[PDB]
Amino acid sequence: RRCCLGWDFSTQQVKVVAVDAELNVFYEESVHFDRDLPEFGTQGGVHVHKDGLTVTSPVLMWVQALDIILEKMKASGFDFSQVLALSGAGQQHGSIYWKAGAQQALTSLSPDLRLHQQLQDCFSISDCPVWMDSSTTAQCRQLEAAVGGAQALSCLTGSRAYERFTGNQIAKIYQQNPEAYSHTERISLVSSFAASLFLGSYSPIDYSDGSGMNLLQIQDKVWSQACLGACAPHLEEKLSPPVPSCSVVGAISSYYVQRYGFPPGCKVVAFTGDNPASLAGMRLEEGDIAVSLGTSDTLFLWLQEPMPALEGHIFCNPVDSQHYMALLCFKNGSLMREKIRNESVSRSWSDFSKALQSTEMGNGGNLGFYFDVMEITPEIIGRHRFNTENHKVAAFPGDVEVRALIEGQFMAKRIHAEGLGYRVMSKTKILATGGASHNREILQVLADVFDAPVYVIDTANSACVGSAYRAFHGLAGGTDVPFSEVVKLAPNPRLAATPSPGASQVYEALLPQYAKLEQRILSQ
Ligand SMILES: O=C(CO)[C@@H](O)[C@H](O)CF
Repeated sequence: RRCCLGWDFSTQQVKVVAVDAELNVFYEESVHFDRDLPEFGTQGGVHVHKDGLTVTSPVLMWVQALDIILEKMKASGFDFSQVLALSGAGQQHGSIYWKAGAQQALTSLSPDLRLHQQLQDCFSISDCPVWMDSSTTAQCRQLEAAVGGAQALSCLTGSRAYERFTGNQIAKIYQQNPEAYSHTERISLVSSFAASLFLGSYSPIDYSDGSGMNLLQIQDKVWSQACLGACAPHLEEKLSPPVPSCSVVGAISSYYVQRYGFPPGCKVVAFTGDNPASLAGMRLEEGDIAVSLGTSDTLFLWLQEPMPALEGHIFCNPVDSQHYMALLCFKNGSLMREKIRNESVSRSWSDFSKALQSTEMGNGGNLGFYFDVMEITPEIIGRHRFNTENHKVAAFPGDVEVRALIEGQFMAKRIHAEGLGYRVMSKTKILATGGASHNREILQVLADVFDAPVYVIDTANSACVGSAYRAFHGLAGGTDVPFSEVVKLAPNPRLAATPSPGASQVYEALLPQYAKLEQRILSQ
């Protein structure tokens, strides 16, 4: 049983899966930060600072967690001699600042000691900013002004300036702690930091996670000189050139060979971000989209031809370096669905389903926008309801309300995805995951709106699994072969719904009416 390992250096834990060559997951293990390393005093794996905006994690907690998990695997009897290759994912945006002289410690690791003990003094910043940090608003505004505005930055990097994006965090560290910045020889993302631990030398950053920094020119796949210069000095030499995601960055360090019994030929495939790795785990191809339903709803799009905007995030594609992917986040998700269920259908998901069954596609032309909290895609708040003559109304009947919510939420996902360059194709598959993916009637509206089949998939280990798939892709030929042909044998998702007859005719007319009403609300 030969295998690849798929790692996930996440906010709350370090996780690993072992996938065999038939692409079956046969082993999983994890180390949970608060529970297993309580000495760091984290909550949710992070430290929220007094200001309520600065959010960090101690770098050495992530190092120590890797030591614990490898020893936990050993103690369970995991056969490391069977590992042909490995890759992994990192929580996006988060950064590691390596102190001058740290690569000498990485390259001289002794198998008799743990990583934590040997890399103890290798970091110029002990508390790493993570994806939850929102303390860099001034750096965001300065970065945008320096390059010609929010739209100019997005065209260049796939996103306007976001507080959590790495370049804004590097700028804040350079401004507030210039001494630590001057003593930093290398800056890694969580993904490339974790790859560096397995190599025993610095890994480059990949194109895909490299796209979550407001630094990489996504088109030319080179660092933007204007973005680098607007954040901190000598930054390019600290980052090193970025590489295609399907790159063998080196063999595993002899440290792991001697300490754990990994074979010396075990290959380390470039790590990537957790969202890009989940896209690989979900096996999205051209024309596909995944809908992650939850407290926030997240759209994962494949993009051949990107159109960066003031909303969403375009990244270089992890499984096809010539194309792209995008994330679109919706703040009004499951709480909004639960509130409408409670108000209109007697707190019953069954009556919620029956309201969708008992109403026609297009809802008689009744359209609704439901934003009890300020929405981000787009920036609107309030509930806004319109009847078949496009007149604003105060309320709908209960059943109409349920369909207006579900049908509007899915039409918005389609409209905002097309704003970034996405187009439904004859090959299109829609993948759905999360709480609301357990409701057939909700998934039917989704199938009708996009005029494409919907499949349900469990994604709890999507980043791990996607990483093991990418490791297998590197062994099966890398850039010489399509990722999709390597993973064709992986488990297929179950088909949940297919568009009803006439759905295309209904939504071809209704989608432009919904988009016009959205623009009407934004302007007024
Ligand atoms: O900030 C995010 C995406 O831009 C998150 O999904 C982090 O990757 C979670 F770790």
